[PDB]
Amino acid sequence: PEMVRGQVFDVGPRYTNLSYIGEGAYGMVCSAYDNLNKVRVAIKKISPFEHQTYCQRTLREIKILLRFRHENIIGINDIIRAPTIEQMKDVYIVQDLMETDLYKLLKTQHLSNDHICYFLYQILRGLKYIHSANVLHRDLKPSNLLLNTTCDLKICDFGLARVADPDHDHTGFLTAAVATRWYRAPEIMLNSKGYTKSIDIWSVGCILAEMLSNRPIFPGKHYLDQLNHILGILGSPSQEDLNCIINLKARNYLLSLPHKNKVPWNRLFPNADSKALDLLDKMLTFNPHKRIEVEQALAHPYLEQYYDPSDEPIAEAPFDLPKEKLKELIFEETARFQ
Ligand SMILES: N#Cc1c[nH]c2ncccc12
Repeated sequence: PEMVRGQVFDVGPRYTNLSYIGEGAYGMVCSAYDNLNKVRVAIKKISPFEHQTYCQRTLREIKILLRFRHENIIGINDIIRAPTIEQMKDVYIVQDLMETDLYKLLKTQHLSNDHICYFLYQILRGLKYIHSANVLHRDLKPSNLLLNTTCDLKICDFGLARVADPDHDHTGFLTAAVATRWYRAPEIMLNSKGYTKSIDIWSVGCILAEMLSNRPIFPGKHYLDQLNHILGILGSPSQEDLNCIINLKARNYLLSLPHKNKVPWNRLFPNADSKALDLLDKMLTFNPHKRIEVEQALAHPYLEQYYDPSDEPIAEAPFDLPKEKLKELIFEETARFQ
C-alpha cells in the first residue's frame, strides 16, 4: 500500500500521489491523484469501528451525502473499503479537492463585500437545500465551509446532522452540548436540544459577523460564558422573548442578570454594507421563533444580485445500535462503490 506520515493509506491503484493534508475526522486526510478522472481529489481515512459514536457519525454522514446532490454541498465521489466485512478496518471517503476553507481564509484575508455577499449567498443556497430535505447541519462554522480556487463554496461535515424535530426540541437549562461552542444558538444553552432549523441560521449569522471582521463575534471561553457574550451584544432579551422560555431555571438565570443594552451592529461593524447588517440582525435574533428563515434570508436585499429561486433547488424528497450492525450498515451502505 502507500504510507502517509506514518500510517497505512490503502487506496491504490486508482488513487496515487498521496500528500498529507491534515487530521480531523477519524484521522488522516490526503490529496491524491484520481487516475480514472485524471484530477486530484481529497481522500479521508476513517477508522470508526472501535466506538459506536464514530460509527454513527460516519454512518449519518455517508447516508446523507449520498442522498444529497448540490453544488454547495460537498458530496462523495468514491468510497474505498475492503471487499468483505471481516477484512474492513477502514473506510476511505473520496471527495473533491478544495483549495481552502473559510476558517483558513479568515485567518489571513480581508474579504471584500463582494466575496462576503457571494460566500453568504452560497452558504444559504446550500442551507436551503439541506433544510428542504428536513435535515439540520447543526455544526456550521468556517472550517466546515470549503472554498475552491474560484471561490466556489461547499458545506462539508454532516457528522452531527439530525433530522429536524421541533416537537422534540425542548430540554432543561444548560443541558448541553456537542456543536462548536462559538456558533451555538443561545437557546442551546437554555431550552433547546437543537432540533429546529433556526439553529443553523444562528450559525450562519455568526459566520456572517466573522466575515465582516475576521474575528468570531461570540468567542465565549466556556459553556455559560458564550451566553453572556451573545447577551453582551444583543442586549437583555425583552419580556416577550423571556416568556417563550417556560423553563424556570433558564428564565430565572436570565432575570438574575444585569440589564445590558443592545449594541448596534453599525458600531461593531462601521465599514460593513448596511444591508448586510440588516440581514445579520435578522439572523442573530435571540428569539429563535423570530429568527429569519433560510428562504427569507435568500430574498433579503443584501443578496439581490444572486437571488434566484429557480436556481436554488430543494431536495426531491425529505428525510441506539451496537457498533456491530453499524459496521454492517456502513458495509451495506458503501457497497455501491465496490
Ligand atoms: N474532509 C475533507 C475534505 C474534502 N475535500 C477537501 N479538500 C481539502 C481539504 C479537505 C477536504
